[PDB]
Amino acid sequence: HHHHHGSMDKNIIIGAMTALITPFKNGKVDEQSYARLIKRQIENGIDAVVPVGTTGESATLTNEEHRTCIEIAVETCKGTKVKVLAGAGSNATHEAVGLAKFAKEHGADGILSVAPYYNKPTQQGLYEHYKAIAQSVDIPVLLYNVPGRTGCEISTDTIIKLFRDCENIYGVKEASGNIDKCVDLLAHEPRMMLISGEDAINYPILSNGGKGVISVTSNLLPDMISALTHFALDENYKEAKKINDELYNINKILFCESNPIPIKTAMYLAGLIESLEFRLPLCSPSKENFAKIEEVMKKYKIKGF
Amino acid sequence: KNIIIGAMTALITPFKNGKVDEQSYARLIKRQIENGIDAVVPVGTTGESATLTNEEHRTCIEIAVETCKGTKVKVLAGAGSNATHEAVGLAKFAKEHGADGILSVAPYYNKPTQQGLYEHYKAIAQSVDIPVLLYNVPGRTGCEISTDTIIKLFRDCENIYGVKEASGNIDKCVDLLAHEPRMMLISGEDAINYPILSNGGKGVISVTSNLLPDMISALTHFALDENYKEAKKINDELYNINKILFCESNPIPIKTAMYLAGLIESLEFRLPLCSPSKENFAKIEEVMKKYKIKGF
Amino acid sequence: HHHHHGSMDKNIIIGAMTALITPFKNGKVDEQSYARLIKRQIENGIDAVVPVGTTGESATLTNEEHRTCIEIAVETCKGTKVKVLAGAGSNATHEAVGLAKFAKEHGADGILSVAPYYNKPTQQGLYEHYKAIAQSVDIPVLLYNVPGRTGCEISTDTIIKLFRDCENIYGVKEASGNIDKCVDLLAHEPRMMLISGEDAINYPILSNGGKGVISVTSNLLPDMISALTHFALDENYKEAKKINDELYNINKILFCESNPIPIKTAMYLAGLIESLEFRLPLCSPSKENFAKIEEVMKKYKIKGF
Amino acid sequence: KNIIIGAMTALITPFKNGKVDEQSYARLIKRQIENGIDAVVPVGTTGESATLTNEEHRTCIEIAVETCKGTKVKVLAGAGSNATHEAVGLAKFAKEHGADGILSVAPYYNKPTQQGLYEHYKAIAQSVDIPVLLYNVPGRTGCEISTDTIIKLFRDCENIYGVKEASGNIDKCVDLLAHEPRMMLISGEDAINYPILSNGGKGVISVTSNLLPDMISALTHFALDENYKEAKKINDELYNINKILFCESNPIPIKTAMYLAGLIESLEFRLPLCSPSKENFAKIEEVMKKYKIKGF
Ligand SMILES: NCCCC[C@@](N)(CC[C@](N)(CCCCN)C(=O)O)C(=O)O
Ligand SMILES: NCCCC[C@@](N)(CC[C@](N)(CCCCN)C(=O)O)C(=O)O
Repeated sequence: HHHHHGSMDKNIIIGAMTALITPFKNGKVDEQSYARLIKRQIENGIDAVVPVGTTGESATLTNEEHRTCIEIAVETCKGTKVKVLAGAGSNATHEAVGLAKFAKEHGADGILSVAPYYNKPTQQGLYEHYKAIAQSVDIPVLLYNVPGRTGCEISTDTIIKLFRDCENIYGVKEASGNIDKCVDLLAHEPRMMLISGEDAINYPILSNGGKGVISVTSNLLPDMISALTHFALDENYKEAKKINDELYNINKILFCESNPIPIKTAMYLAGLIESLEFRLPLCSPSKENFAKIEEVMKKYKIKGF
Repeated sequence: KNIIIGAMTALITPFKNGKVDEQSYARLIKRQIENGIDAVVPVGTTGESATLTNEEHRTCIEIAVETCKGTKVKVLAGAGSNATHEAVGLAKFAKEHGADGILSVAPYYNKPTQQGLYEHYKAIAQSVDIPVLLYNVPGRTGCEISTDTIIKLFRDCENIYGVKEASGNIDKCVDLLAHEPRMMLISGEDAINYPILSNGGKGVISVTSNLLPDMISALTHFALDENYKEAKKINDELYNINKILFCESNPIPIKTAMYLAGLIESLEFRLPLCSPSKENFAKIEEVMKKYKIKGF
Repeated sequence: HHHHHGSMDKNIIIGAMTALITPFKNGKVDEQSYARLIKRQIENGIDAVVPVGTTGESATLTNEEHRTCIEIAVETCKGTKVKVLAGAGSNATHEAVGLAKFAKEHGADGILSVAPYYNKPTQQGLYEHYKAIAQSVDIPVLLYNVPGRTGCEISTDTIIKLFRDCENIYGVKEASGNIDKCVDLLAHEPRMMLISGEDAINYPILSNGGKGVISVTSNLLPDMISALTHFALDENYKEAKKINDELYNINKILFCESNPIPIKTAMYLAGLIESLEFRLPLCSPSKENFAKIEEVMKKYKIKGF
Repeated sequence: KNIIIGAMTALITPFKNGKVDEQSYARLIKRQIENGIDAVVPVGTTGESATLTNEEHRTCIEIAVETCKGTKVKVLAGAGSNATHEAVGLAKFAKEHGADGILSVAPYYNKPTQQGLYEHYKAIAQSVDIPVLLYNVPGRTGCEISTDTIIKLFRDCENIYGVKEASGNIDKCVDLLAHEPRMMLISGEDAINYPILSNGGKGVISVTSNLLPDMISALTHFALDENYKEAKKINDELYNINKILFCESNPIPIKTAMYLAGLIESLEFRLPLCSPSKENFAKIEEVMKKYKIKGF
């Protein structure tokens, strides 16, 4: 137990990553359309898939359904280059550690663990929470900071102190709308993998040292997000910003309403899923926003299966 | 409509070596009964509902039911969740085991729309035949239940009868009670207990009640008897402890206060909750020296 | 110079008070409609008038026009019970002290001085700013806290420490949407006059010890606001809340857009002023909000001249 | 369109016994010229425009004009106001006295609507024939200039050519430059200087430039020559001073820094601005020990 973990060997999960929607069909999860949807991601240059995130409706899934979609994501990318960074966060520490051990023993390449929501833990509670998770598994741990949906914020000091104190934790996914914090993170701890959780600012984050994205827009346009990320990591910022500017219109209309309501609306209107099913308290969008998503979608080339 | 109002307590959940100490829970509730409390709210956010298991959540509702059997005190069990099928299961859980009503927090983390909140609460209301009190706490859920959403649920379902506002928005409480005066507005913010009940509010769901149940009971009962002079004097006299109980995220400071008053054995939280800094630990006991803490 | 000023003799300006709109006619100020508009306030039970506030467009008036409307407000209430609490705040201390000395030497009964805007002074700068103003005049000083429009907040400690340290400062006008701060102020310093700057919460503030309001809705319905305030100060809270609940609909539609754009729209549609003139960067409201204000207005009885 | 871009400095206004010390102002600007600065912005928010008189505002624009005559450095005079007739008078003020352009802050205190901002800036643009750069700082004005409002002003008036964003909203800077790529996006936030110019920004209006003009000039010129590796290294190396210069409201910390570097005689502000606490006074000098401060 030491504080000098930053430059030791860390396994990382970077590149273009996708927060997978969870398709539903007559109350259950469409396990077969789930497999089809990920194969589409594999064939479009995607580097990793994130099952059961916020886009996958982690709140409304049961413990037994959460398990099925981690196993399916692992098995469709077996034999391929694509990695599985499974969502295993929870607002209870015993729940987040219990999910982390499942993902490790079932083939996941890493885990995404969101900051505890609703109960608003303190900075010492956050250290304690993630330290228990990191010492529970031997696979990489990527923090997820989304203060607008959890009520909590992982301090830059906590993120940097966990990076140095834990040997699995190697970075964070920032959904903060705070580019200042992204300069703060990479100017004081440049050995960390800063990941974008906001599609509109995918490129500005990657131009300051970011090493990957966990996209929601990826669900609809995996090829374009794949090109944007790989252009930036190849230090080809002119072409990476060219893609980023052309994606802004769809990057924001996919959040006209709370994620993942608009993105599943796009996939229904693009024929990529049969039915427009959400699980309450999520519901189909307003009739005005339904028309707004379909209008902006006509300006992009949607790849099929 | 059947309603549950008055001075109510968001019960802390005492722990002893990692497990729920069921015997101190009953003891702590008996202290609430004997100090003028009108109802108890088991396993809310103050009760650490997030870190409890599904099987521990049930036992603490059953313990509350049996400790108030034969008394005037009602049991308003916490049954909220960010998944509607989970909240409907817990609402049906409380009904079959003797609870008089349920408190249901707005879904957290997933940020439902106004239409999602409507269908979320309607599904809960269609699961039970006992009153349902909404709970709006935007600072911890990321979403807010519109005044119109609250009013439209109040009129469409016969169990939904009010809301427990923890918003710091006195403007919203005039909006609610000027357009729907039959509604029971309950305070979820101890510092503004009097101003809310001062505009037509009919009860509180207190965190301070845990430590000073007699004073919070007096504040509420004075206001509903329209003795606002005496109800406001207690509110002004409680402001110092009402704010130091949130120096850190609830329920970290109040569980510290009850440990320093000998009312619980151990200062255990369940992660990601933890004991406070010793600087805030010293501040809470200093504020406690100015108040009269009722014992057992 | 001492810290024990709280219980010494303080002159106060309380009751129902009105932030007067400044009518314009072909670029100039309508000095004659200004006099007419205040006489309407006098004849409807109003206790005091606030010339050249935020509702009077203090930002766009010149120094010479600011002067004229303080003199006119003083002279139309000469011989009457109505008091003049002139607006004399500014983001520069030499400007706020210069205006305070004018109001004193020209017949004002007190001054309203807003917290400095734009330059965001610190709490020590705020003490310093108001202490210089208070020691410049011998007439009462009422602070004005509106953090949503200045970028600054007067700490409860600063307001209480200025109340005790200054012999003219006797209270504050809170436009904060923070009822917690109104419990904070009156629970630690009950000898202060807490004034409401938010019409929707006029009664809840008066029920916790508030002693008056500085209303914008007063411009249209002075009689109803006059009844609400005097009912509360006579401890008749049932009838004061009865008025407050019936005023909520107009209390909020008068802020569909930034004050004082909606309130002058109401007075144009009620025939109380000839022309709908603002001074840039203020402008007439959107055509949709113009219809919204007129629709809600039909449910109230508008007293004429 | 004529544009004013590059590394720019929001000039502090030094005072000496209550009056503007006009001789140190010229001296401080000469230091800016000789350290690679492209333009100077007199009497902004960093220059204490609020507490200056109308006659002092003019002299500090004229001093800036004469100190950069014969040099490559341009003068982008501050001419914003919350009243449009005042801002048009100041815009016409700068034009008749040799300024190359004007910086115009969004109206403060009175919170104009999006239509009000449009007519506010159009009136300023129709008063002068030199470029006009908008200034959006929502944390100090209470209002925000919509991306569409900025784009609609850019296309309708031939002097308006960009905006200086002090918003901490990198999302808005993608919105602006993806829908209007001919626009000159200028940074008004020193900490995010590189990420903004990294997305197509073409200059900065710095507060840190006052103390370290050579480093800020190098950061900007590296980025526009597309050497983002070297431009980002300077940005990461400046973060510590970029944040301690806002421990208190600007320009209180930076005026403290220049006093501790001997570059100004007296640490005078004009009320309601005042010297910082000695705790923050000690913190600013500690951060200064890690940077190389260019002298005269
Ligand atoms: N995907 C696996 C199921 C978890 C779903 C859950 N609703 C559970 C959150 C929970 N901690 C459940 C514990 C219930 C005990 N009261 C909660 O806060 O309700 C969430 O994480 O949001
Ligand atoms: N009602 C009397 C005229 C004041 C109008 C003024 N725009 C002036 C604010 C001011 N301090 C004026 C000083 C101008 C010197 N640069 C400002 O910030 O512009 C305001 O107070 O908002």
